[PDB]
Amino acid sequence: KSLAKRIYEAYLKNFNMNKVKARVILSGKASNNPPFVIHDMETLCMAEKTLVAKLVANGIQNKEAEVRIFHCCQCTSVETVTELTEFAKAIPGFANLDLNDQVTLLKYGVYEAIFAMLSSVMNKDGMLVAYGNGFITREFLKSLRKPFCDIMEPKFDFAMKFNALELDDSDISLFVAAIICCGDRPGLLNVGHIEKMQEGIVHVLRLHLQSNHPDDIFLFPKLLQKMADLRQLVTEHAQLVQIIKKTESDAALHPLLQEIYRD
Ligand SMILES: Cc1cccc(Nc2cc(Cl)nc(SCC(=O)O)n2)c1C
Ligand SMILES: Cc1cccc(Nc2cc(Cl)nc(SCC(=O)O)n2)c1C
Repeated sequence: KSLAKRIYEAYLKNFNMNKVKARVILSGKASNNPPFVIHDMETLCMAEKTLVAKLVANGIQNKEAEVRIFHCCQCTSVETVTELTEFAKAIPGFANLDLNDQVTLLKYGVYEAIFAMLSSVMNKDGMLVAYGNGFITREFLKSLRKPFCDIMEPKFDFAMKFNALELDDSDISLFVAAIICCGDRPGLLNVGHIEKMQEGIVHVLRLHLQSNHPDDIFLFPKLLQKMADLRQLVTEHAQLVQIIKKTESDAALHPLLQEIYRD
């Protein structure tokens, strides 16, 4: 409970979007600057005009939507990986890890953490983008050509099963820290120091859930399973991005993300 509060602090401090902010928009007004809704190329075109005006002047609307939606995804992945880094530095004992240990835990935990947190900004109909000023629909996303249609569906699939657990952000902050401090990660130099960390977070997490959701007895074991799915989800996800990199003409990877995929 003592450790929990600081992780819940670091969580709120370091992420521009959270479940409360996201439901505020997904649930309704949001009376000022309401999300643009994106269901087709026309509204996609409308949103770019408003939001990324510099790009539109640069001629991006000549490119197919599959590629602009994909480059939009990378930019957000890059925003979040930066936020995930600053968040980890605020988890106790993380800064004290050897720097190669710090670099390693983040290489493997971020896409798992990204996908878990993505669930907070989704409902069955769609997901928020552009810092809450855009809402792109799941169906427009399925409308897109292969392999581009295949990226978001597995994550929408998880989000509904995940959002159904009805976690609050205090839950999610401990959950995201635990993903990060996994000691099973390859290439670690000081595994005991790190396993020692995971042992701590998971205790407070087991304890917070017990208090936060006294009614849901099976919630904790259910969450541990959620961690395994994300690894597979991330593994399958990686397989898809490799297919796109070798295959699609304008699917350039961002350099930061390219560092993530080296192993
Ligand atoms: C969902 C959404 C909201 C706002 C703008 C856009 N269009 C974008 C966004 C980004 Cl980050 N990049 C592009 S094209 C980039 C390039 O020429 O490499 N197009 C999109 C796809
Ligand atoms: C918070 C948020 C909302 C929407 C999209 C994303 N980034 C994603 C999500 C998914 Cl399922 N796929 C991609 S493709 C490029 C990449 O490998 O980061 N990018 C993120 C990080």
